[PDB]
Amino acid sequence: PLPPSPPVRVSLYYESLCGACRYFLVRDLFPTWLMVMEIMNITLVPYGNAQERNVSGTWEFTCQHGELECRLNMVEACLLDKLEKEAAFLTIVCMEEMDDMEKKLGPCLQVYAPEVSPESIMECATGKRGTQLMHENAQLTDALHPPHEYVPWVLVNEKPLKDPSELLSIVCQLYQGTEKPDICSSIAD
Amino acid sequence: AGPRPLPPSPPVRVSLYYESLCGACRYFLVRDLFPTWLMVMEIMNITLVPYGNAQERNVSGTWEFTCQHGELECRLNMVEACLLDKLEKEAAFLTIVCMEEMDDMEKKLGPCLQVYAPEVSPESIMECATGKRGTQLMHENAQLTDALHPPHEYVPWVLVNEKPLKDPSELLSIVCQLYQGTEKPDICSSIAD
Ligand SMILES: *[C@@H]1O[C@H](CO)[C@@H](O[C@@H]2O[C@H](CO)[C@@H](O[C@@H]3O[C@H](CO)[C@@H](O)[C@H](O)[C@@H]3O)[C@H](O)[C@H]2NC(C)=O)[C@H](O)[C@H]1NC(C)=O
Ligand SMILES: *[C@@H]1O[C@H](CO)[C@@H](O[C@@H]2O[C@H](CO)[C@@H](O[C@@H]3O[C@H](CO)[C@@H](O)[C@H](O)[C@@H]3O)[C@H](O)[C@H]2NC(C)=O)[C@H](O)[C@H]1NC(C)=O
Ligand SMILES: *[C@@H]1O[C@H](CO)[C@@H](O)[C@H](O)[C@H]1NC(C)=O
Ligand SMILES: *[C@@H]1O[C@H](CO)[C@@H](O)[C@H](O)[C@H]1NC(C)=O
Repeated sequence: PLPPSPPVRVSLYYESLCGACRYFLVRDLFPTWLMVMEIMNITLVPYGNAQERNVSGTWEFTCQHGELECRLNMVEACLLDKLEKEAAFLTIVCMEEMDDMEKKLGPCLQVYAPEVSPESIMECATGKRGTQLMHENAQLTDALHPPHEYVPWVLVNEKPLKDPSELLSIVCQLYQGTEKPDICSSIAD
Repeated sequence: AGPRPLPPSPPVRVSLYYESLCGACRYFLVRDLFPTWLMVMEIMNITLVPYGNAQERNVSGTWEFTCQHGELECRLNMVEACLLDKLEKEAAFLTIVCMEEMDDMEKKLGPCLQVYAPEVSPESIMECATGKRGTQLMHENAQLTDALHPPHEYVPWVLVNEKPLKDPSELLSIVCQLYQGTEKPDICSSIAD
């Protein structure tokens, strides 16, 4: 009868090797979450500008930045499937800020989810589960209305965000609770 | 100050005087200072000083320290002082932030180092923290904290261009305001008045 105010929903449609995607993830989405996580519900969709083709009964993917991007996309899809939400977010952010992403999977996992082996993540990423997860991200990305014009494509309560630097301000404004995080009142107009 | 004939605007200087096990210190470090840096690092110069409310005593030729949260806090303070001495600035900042958000900090030193400074072994850091270098580094942090004018009334004690910051939630807004450059990070114009 009197539920708490709902969090602001943010969706990121991205690809692992897109420069603007990595900047927004690490220097916009992640720090905003660190500041106002209590009023934020983030969804990550690694697929971006990839393309998918049914080749002999199974889905195959082509990525704008090559096979490494397609493989890293599937690694992160498997992280989102096998880890708790916060652990997967932190591990993916950890990787995306690194020069050699594939080779930091183990170290980032050891920090945020040491109970999950990197080998089990790679088995998913190179196996049928990773292909199934990537196909689901393909369908989600294709269902965008309007379709995405570029990556990163950011939705805030299902509406496309045109200026990513406004993320923190818009999340604070859209939150319906009267008691906001202290940062929201500092940046308020 | 260089270049000297048309130099770029200087960054905003931020100092954090803290102790490793203080709850308000860890929140401010991980959920205020770190994300502000992630947003506007280009206009920020951050200094970390691990010591906080610790106390210092010369007992028979060597400095010994007592921490409000016990021996574990004193040991973690010296680990982070040694990190600041042995790693590059950004790597030390990232490693310390990585540790301070964890439940078992001592056991995350190795893992956090493997992410941000794999060339530095945790064994070499622990040798420093438990050796003469860690004691000398901690004594230097004691002197810096004691030199605060005005003296700190609590931790975390945050200085923005050498002035105490009383509302930590205003950090991002104040850093953006104090920066003298005409071209600011895009976030600064979004939160601008
Ligand atoms: C943050 O966003 C996600 C996705 O919007 C939320 O997860 C979703 O939570 C709802 C529950 O209201 C799930 O809907 C369905 O609920 C019925 C029970 O009424 C249940 O029988 C169904 O099996 C299903 O769970 C929805 O599936 C679920 N979506 C996903 C991908 O898990 C989440 O609740 C939000 N978190 C917060 C704190 O708001
Ligand atoms: C961020 O803040 C620190 C501390 O204010 C700055 O480091 C300091 O940089 C100056 C030189 O730029 C050093 O002082 C001078 O060094 C020269 C040698 O280059 C010497 O001839 C002078 O007599 C004087 O000693 C100073 O050692 C150094 N202080 C510390 C604690 O490292 C740093 O430059 C700032 N980073 C920026 C603005 O990007
Ligand atoms: C992909 O190939 C096989 C049919 O041989 C099957 O899994 C599925 O129906 C096909 N999907 C599409 C869109 O053709
Ligand atoms: C600490 O104690 C020693 C005694 O061996 C004394 O000589 C020295 O002056 C003290 N060090 C200081 C005050 O820095």
